[PDB]
Amino acid sequence: SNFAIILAAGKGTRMKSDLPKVLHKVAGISMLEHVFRSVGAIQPEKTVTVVGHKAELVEEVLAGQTEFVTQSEQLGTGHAVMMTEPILEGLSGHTLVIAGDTPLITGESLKNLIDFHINHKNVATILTAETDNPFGYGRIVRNDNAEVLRIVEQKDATDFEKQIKEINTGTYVFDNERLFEALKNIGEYYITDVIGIFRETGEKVGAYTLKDFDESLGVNDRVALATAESVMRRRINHKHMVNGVSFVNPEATYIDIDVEIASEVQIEANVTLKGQTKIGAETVLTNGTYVVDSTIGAGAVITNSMIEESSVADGVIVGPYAHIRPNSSLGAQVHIGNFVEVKGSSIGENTKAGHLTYIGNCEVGSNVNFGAGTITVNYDGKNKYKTVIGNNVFVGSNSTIIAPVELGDNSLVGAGSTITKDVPADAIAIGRGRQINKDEYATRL
Amino acid sequence: SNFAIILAAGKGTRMKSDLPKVLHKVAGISMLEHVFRSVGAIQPEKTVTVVGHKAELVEEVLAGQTEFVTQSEQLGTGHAVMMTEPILEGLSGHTLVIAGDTPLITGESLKNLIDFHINHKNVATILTAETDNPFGYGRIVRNDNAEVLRIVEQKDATDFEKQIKEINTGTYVFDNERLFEALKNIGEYYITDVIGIFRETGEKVGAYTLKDFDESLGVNDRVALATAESVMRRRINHKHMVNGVSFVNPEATYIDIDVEIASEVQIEANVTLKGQTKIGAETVLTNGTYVVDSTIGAGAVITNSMIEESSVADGVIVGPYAHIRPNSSLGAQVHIGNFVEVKGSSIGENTKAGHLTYIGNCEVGSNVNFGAGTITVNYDGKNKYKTVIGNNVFVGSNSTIIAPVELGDNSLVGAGSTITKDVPADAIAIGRGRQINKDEYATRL
Amino acid sequence: SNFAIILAAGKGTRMKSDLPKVLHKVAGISMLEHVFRSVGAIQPEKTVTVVGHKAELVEEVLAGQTEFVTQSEQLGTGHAVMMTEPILEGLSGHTLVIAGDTPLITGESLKNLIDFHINHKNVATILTAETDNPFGYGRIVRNDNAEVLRIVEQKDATDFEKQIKEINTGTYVFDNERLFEALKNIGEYYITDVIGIFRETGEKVGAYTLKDFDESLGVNDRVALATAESVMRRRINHKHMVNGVSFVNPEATYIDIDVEIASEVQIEANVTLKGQTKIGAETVLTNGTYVVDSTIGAGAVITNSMIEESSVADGVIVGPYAHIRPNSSLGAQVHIGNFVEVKGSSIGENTKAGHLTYIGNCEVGSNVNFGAGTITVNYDGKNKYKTVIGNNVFVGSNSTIIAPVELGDNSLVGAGSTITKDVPADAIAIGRGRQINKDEYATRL
Repeated sequence: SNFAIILAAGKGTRMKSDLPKVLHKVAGISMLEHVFRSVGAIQPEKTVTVVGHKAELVEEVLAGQTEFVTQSEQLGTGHAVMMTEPILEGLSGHTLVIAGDTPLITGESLKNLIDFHINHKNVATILTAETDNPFGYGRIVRNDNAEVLRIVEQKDATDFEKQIKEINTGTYVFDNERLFEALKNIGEYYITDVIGIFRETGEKVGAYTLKDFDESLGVNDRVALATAESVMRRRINHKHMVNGVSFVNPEATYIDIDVEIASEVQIEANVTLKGQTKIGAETVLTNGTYVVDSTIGAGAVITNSMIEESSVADGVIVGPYAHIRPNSSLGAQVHIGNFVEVKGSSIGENTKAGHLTYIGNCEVGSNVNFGAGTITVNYDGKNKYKTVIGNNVFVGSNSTIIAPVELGDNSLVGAGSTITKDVPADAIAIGRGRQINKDEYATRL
Repeated sequence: SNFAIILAAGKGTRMKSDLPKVLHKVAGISMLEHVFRSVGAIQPEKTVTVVGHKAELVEEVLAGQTEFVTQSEQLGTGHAVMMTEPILEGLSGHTLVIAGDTPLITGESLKNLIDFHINHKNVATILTAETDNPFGYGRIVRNDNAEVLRIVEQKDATDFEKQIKEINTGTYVFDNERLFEALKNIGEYYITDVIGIFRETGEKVGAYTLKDFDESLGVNDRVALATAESVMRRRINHKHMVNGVSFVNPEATYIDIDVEIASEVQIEANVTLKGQTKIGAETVLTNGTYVVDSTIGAGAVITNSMIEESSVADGVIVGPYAHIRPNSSLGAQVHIGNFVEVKGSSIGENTKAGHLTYIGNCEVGSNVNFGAGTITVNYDGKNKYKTVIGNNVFVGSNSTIIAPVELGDNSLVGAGSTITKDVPADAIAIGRGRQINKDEYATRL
Repeated sequence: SNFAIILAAGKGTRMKSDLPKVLHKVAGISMLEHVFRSVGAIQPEKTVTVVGHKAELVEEVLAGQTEFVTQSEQLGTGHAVMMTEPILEGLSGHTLVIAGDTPLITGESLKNLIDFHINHKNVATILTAETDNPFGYGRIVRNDNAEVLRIVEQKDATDFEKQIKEINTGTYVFDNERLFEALKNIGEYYITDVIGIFRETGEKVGAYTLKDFDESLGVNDRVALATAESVMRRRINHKHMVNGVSFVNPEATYIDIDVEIASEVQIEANVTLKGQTKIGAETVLTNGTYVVDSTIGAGAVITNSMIEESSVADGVIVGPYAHIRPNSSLGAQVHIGNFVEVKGSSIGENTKAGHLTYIGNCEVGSNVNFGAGTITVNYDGKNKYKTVIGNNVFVGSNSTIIAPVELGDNSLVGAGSTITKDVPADAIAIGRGRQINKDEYATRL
């Protein structure tokens, strides 16, 4: 039986933020979420998460996927662990104590932490790591037989102890029953003082050493937040590359934790993919493309464009400098060119809009052609209207389509026309001015 | 006499691609091409390239610059080298065996490989390298006199041999005659088994050690492809910096292998230069500028813009957010502003188009001024027409020029005009509507 | 008493530039300026800067903040220091000799250099550093008692001396009086030969060792210029992160030396902030945003946009792909959308311009709405006019406003209208064409 307690009560003053430290994001989700995900690797029978500062905000994040307990005042990690008492004391198993500000720790590492605690029948196993610059961290003191004696911080550290490279990551696995009993024995309570109690009784204490020290990073400020962003960024992009995705520069490409990318997808440097984004097979993404919560089919080419909460079928060609705003759909083989904005509209297959065009709140059929400079109007300073555009409609360049209006199938709008009324199918609509040339007049200008 | 065999038959399954592994690109050209380029450094009397998977595709790449031989089924490097038999066996010299998936290997290194093979009168010289993590590679076993005894992989590797840091790069130089005779002696044939034959006869075998281990990289997946991209990117940008080109961030600037850049050229981070692109002296390129197969004169400023298959004279100012599409020319001192697209058109010197304008299929003279919002129409849903614009023509803002039409020299198009007929020189053309004010009417809106 | 001499006479041939080497920029200001800034940390009673090549250009940079002396021909560092004679010889103190091509050297390091020179009563203290690749640099020879004997370059370096890791950074602190007297004793004069004179007299010579070797970088070419850019970039971004600014990628974000950023400001990768730029609290900046000499209030969101010499109040939402040109102001909560350009205009609070719009030379009130495709005209091929737009004016989509004109409060411009005359308050202005439908006509197209 395995149990788990997630520490997430500290405020994080070095962050210079009012947001709970653990809620700061890394590659899409909060640090707390990354921690919770690694936890499930040991399939915890019960999971308790200690909260404190702005408990409301935090509870919204992991609501329903773990139990909670509130900590009034910051009375240390010991008091924090004591809040888990009403729910855990009286259960046989291994209770892992992990902080929520260590996003890089992986599930496999926690499995390894649990397997070690069992294999060595320890009463308390400490996840440690080695570094050639141990300044600040508590050091793991052992003996000639490699047995873990005690953790000593830089307040009780003698010169001989000040050289120990093996440090404490602040992540442990304790024997449930013994843990809460030893907490009653111990100006703040430290979870580390629990090891002192076990020592007096000569109870078995071990230490699992993390292979990658950097995986133990504890985020206390934004400098470390960026480092977490760095490790996580590399991790994610590595996986994608193994999955058959080419990266011009995986070190400078920004893909969120939950983004899905098919094989053969080619991604240039400086591409941003955020939220619930999916990329179909063979799709090409160029430098500057920014996608938020969108689905992109296969064989599509997104050249330096921004796509938010929209769907993009296969064969779609977009950009450069195009903007696909929320609630839009681009049918197969649709072409959206430079300086074109599509907002809250559905675009049928093969429709072309290659230049300086605004399509807002429109239902557009297939094989439609938007001439450069076409503007659709839906707002009047109060109300929002809709326009229906049929299949095979040719919309003249520099035209203005004023909603509500419907352009029937195979309709044609003359260039420079201002359309206020419906255009029946197969009809042509013109509404501009006639050209008048005046000789020798450009001489007076 | 020096000979050369280029191995390029493997499929590369870890790539998760149907494209031949060696054809994957790095900084503009295929890995195979980078390899071929290093080869010519030893001026090979004859060059044979072993192919296999999709031989057609590969042959198009190096057609006419090297001989070829096809390998039916993947029967190992030994069989691959045996395909070179009909063309090489019976020649006196040094035959270099290099794989096409090692893009970073330089010509100077191969020269050094050939010079070592000669200076030491070896029958087989192995290009090796040292690493502190030799897991996977075959290890070079020597003796107390430093003589190369044999290569041992991780299948015959004893614990004492499992610690050797000197590994085999998979690149060799063999004595031509002996090579093909020893191949007849040896479930797949390995080019490494050839060294076993030489050992039995006590024939001289040496090893040239690469100074930079990373130069030996063998691309088997996209992770390594990106690493090659990384090394090659740095290499190219280093050269440019030595040639007098400033880089804000050479680690995050993407310049293809054959791009030419003059001195004093200033390049901000995140600039992309692809294909046959040339940059004149003192030209400034800002973050986001993307250039494909284009020539740019001196003293030009390209601010966050995209230029494809076009020519840009000196003093040209472009951007930000401008798009110069295929088959365009921008005369000297031409100014193209934000959200302006130029497609298949010639633009005379000093012509200005600073805002939200589309110029497609036009021949434009010098000193022309395109008012913001000017649209040129050439397409009607079937045909593409052309428009001629003379010198000193002032094109009114928000005007629509409908091809085929000609605006004579010093002509003027009134703002908001829709032009369908030619405008004679020195004439003015207007074709809009008159303004009508209605008092107290905006009260009912 | 502390004195200072700044060496800035070399041309820098490996730069392949006509600009004085020291004037090349790093994170906004010249290398020379970074040097001068570190100098003031020791509060120099008198500061002399040695110049030579294009002395005019250099003097403009540090004019009034330091004294100058010109060097006719390049006769070495010794001659350069001798130019300081007329102003310094005859003063009691410590004269620091620093070159202007070492931008990374910090003020704290120079303070430490001065404090060491005093604490050890040296006649000449040498700022040295250790590296495992000392090729090229002069090596600090000491003895069994750690006393500094002499500096030996790679021309007099014996094999035993060729292994010394401690090198000379080219930065020193000499006893003023002795310095200029020893210069008269010594085909070019070297400041290093001064140590030889002190040795003959057995005068005390020490060496302060820089903790960070990379801080000693001397820029001789653009490769090193980029490295300086790299260190300086990291330094600046580190400070900001400590000040509470989040960075997705501090390694790929470009912020000039004097930029000011408030806490809680969120900055995505690839953001550029240049010159005298200020960022208010909580403001969000996305990938591609480029800001030059501008002020941005709090809570603003700048999505992939370019803002030059302008002011942006709080709550302003900009982008993507927007261009705020010189001399503009955006009142609170102003919204500027994609492909919109604002030039030399003031925009009142809550005014919206969300699409393909050009606003040049306009004074615009609050609560104004610019419909997509709105164009303002101010140029006629000679003169520049101005337009006044009141509060609550609704400007129709695809309209053309021709200056000089005034749109009174609560005015309305019909979509597609070409406005040439003032529109009184509460009035509506229309000037387009009527729609005419022709049945079965789109059949012949």
